[PDB]
Amino acid sequence: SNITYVKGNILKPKSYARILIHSCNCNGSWGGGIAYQLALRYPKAEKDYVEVCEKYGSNLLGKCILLPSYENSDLLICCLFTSSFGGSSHGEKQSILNYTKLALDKLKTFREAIGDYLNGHIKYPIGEYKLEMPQINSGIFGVPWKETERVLEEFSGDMSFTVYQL
Ligand SMILES: Nc1ncnc2c1ncn2[C@@H]1O[C@H](COP(=O)(O)OP(=O)(O)OC[C@H]2O[C@@H](O)[C@H](O)[C@@H]2O)[C@@H](O)[C@H]1O
Repeated sequence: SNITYVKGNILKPKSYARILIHSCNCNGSWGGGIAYQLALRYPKAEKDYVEVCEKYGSNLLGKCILLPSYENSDLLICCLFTSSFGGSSHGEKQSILNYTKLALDKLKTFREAIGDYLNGHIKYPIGEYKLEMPQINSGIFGVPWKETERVLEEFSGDMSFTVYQL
């Protein structure tokens, strides 16, 4: 009910403000998949992500951080920390699903009021940003999308998501 599916590339530019949500490891590696593409296009955001990983490490599991893209004042990046390591070393799919839930709940709480890096680089009220994501967890982390979907649909009534399908 709160999910809208779009087929297309989430990184094609849009004219409206949005938060790009994606699933992250705590090892400072935007190393593959969508994270690699964000690293190529938003290197200052990658720097912030790496600094947060250096400061907190796997203590970040279940949290999210909102980062400026810096290249586009219409785009913020929301990192959901759902696994200690990336690539083949990722956590158990049950763990990733539960940290996704916990991280999205912190984002929900923030919008209703994570934002330390936004100070000075957020253009609009946080509620004005659309929440968009690829099919997170379903690639390098291997979690069947339908399981993450149930996590997304639990936030029905508080948050609406646009999910890009390639
Ligand atoms: N521009 C893109 N646009 C839309 N969808 C995309 C795009 N790039 C990838 N996708 C799709 O997004 C889904 C998830 O992408 P992954 O990168 O594999 O993310 P995830 O499964 O959640 O694993 C996260 C892990 O990999 C890295 O992204 C990250 O560093 C983390 O360690 C896959 O179906 C993938 O094909």
